[PDB]
Amino acid sequence: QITTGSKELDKLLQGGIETGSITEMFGEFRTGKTQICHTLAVTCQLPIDRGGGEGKAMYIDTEGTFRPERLLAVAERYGLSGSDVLDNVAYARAFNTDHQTQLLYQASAMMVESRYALLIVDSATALYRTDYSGRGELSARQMHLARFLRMLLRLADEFGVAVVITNQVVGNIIAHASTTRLYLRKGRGETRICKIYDSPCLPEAEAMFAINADGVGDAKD
Amino acid sequence: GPQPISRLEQCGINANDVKKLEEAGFHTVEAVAYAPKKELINIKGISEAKADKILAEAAKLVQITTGSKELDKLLQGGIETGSITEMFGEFRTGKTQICHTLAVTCQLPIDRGGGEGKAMYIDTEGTFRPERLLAVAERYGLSGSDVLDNVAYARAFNTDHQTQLLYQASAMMVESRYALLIVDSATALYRTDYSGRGELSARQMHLARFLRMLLRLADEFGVAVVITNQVVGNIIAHASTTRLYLRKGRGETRICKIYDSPCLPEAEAMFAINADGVGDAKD
Amino acid sequence: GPQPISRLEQCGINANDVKKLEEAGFHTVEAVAYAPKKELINIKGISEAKADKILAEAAKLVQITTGSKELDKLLQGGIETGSITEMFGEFRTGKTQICHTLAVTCQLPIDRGGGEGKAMYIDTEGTFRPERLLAVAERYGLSGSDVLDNVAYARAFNTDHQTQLLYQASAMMVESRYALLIVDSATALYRTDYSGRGELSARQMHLARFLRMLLRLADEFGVAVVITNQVVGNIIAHASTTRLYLRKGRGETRICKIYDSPCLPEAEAMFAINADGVGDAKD
Repeated sequence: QITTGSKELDKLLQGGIETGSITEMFGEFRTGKTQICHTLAVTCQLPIDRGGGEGKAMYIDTEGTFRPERLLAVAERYGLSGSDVLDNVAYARAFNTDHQTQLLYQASAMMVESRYALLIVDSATALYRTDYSGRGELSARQMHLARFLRMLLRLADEFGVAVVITNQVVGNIIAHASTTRLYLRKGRGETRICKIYDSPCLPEAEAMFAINADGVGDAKD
Repeated sequence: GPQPISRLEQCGINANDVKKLEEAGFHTVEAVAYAPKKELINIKGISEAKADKILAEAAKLVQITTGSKELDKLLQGGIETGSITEMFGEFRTGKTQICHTLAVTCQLPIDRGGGEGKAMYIDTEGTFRPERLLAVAERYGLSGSDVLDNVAYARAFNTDHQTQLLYQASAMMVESRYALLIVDSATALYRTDYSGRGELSARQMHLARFLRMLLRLADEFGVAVVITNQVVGNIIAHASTTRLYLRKGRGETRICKIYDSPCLPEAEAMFAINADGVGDAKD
Repeated sequence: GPQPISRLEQCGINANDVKKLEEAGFHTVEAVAYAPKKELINIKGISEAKADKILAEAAKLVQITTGSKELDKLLQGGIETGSITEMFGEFRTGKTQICHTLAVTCQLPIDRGGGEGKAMYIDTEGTFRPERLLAVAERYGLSGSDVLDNVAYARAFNTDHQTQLLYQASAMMVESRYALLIVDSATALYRTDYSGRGELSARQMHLARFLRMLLRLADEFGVAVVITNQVVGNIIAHASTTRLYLRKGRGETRICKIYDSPCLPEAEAMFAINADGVGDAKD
């Protein structure tokens, strides 16, 4: 399992994020999502005995919120080489769903070509909403979203990777495709609350977590 | 004795309506001869006149070891063949491994705390593997391969597909003696499908008919029914004939309480989870 | 680079049909190399074959001081360029004097709490004066009279007039670097122009179109955006790169809270207002 960077959020997840999975983390804006993604992108490169997946992260950025500075701040927390981390977090930025899907044509081929522990498509649902903004586009946007999810699930099952998609509450097949779902909601200061909203195995349960120079860390207070 | 719905078609009901009865959970004349019209009318495409014809035509017609001896001693012998018993519990209580143990041990001689027949294993959650059963079987002295054939496995992603796997149980359980009927994380497909707060009444109705299906099947075939449930509904606390509470004791060692039972003593027992299945704790 | 979208005409789409993309709000190649199929098909008369040709042909081609050092320290240096800040909270709390301060200070070298460019100043409330910029400029050693032209001021009477000033900005911002784009009382016209409570969805989707112009201007040419909101929305929390809450402290003292930030902590700082703009709390 890959560490979220919080042992207590990992204990809510019963050992951390799962290699061979799709995860969706959701609720309001600013509820951990991008900082979880940056933390995972680094920590997945750790030994499995150290709490990683022994492999690279793809980071598909839908939004421009990707930062090498936040990757370096997490790399040095775990004594990882900063510049190798910046290369092992394979960066690609997309303003739209067709380029997001073209980056899954690249990533489903390219993930053969190194050991990857993770793939991130941060804020994926925002591209669907801003590209398929015409209300009537329901069946097409849902089946493009289902195509995208099946490509991510192919990546998860084919490479044994954890796969990460993030959602701001502002389509529902994400809940079916997600192996554990996290309803992340508001906390106090840079602290935040995690709830497991859905898993077929794990119950409804909760944990506090923190956003620091650590990346994501335990909310010891 | 039992009253199977395989008698209904020949009265005049078309086979695909009898299949809609089976796939909705009415596996039996013991579910359609003495039943309210509304329950038949609720089934997809079946009219009120077809419900009338179904009723008129049907009126022409009509203990297993958990692997822990200490938890079985709390159960005064183990899980009762021809009953529903529910275990509900905390995060990482290993509930699938309890189920894989019961799935193996139900095949044993009843005097060993057996059940002398197969298990169904309806899955919701993908925590099953054939390997899980293999490493369990070799403790109890069963053949691991025949144990897979004796633990009829399929996964559902939704409660209709899950109800259809209880149809597969209802048809196929005639071909061998089943001692057990597992639905692993049975409530979880209701939670995936009916997470929308307002849909709780439809979950309760679908789950109530599903709990009845499990009870009819237990009465029809003499199966124990084992259903595993999650601590953060109460319909299962009285649809089950006794309730079991699981908490997070230390390591793979889990505490069970008989949480409610006006017959079996409402006390506690301690058990471990192993590759060999559930066993008694050693310090 | 901010490369003009007009280059697409040399690639295969006809001249006037390429110019539809400027009218829809993309003015560079980089924006449309990263467009989707369906959003181009929302632009007037674009088919699947025109959209594919556009995407393929485009893909072939391709901190500012607030005036308070303590609020700049709270903001981990002050306002970033290529950004969207929303400041909200009670009336008379200083939002327009923070705007007059940022309007001067963005013209400075980044070293002196700067932004290295000219500023747009959209206003809806009419609380701007050229005379306010002068007393702020001389504190920051800027030429106050050039600050009156380096601030491209405009009032809007109504929401789409406010948006049409972003069309003027979108033609302008190709020509040379702007560091800032203020929109004083940005939300107030939506409340005067969609005042019935059933209209709020239309106000929010019109404000989302205005925010998409601000967003694509901020990425396509690098402006900081300063939207100010009156008090006495759920999409705007994600569109803003930080949210700020203001309230009245004692006398001329004002309180700033980081209400919502993606890396800054949600802490509080104490500031003041005088003729020179926003000062620190130095009573």
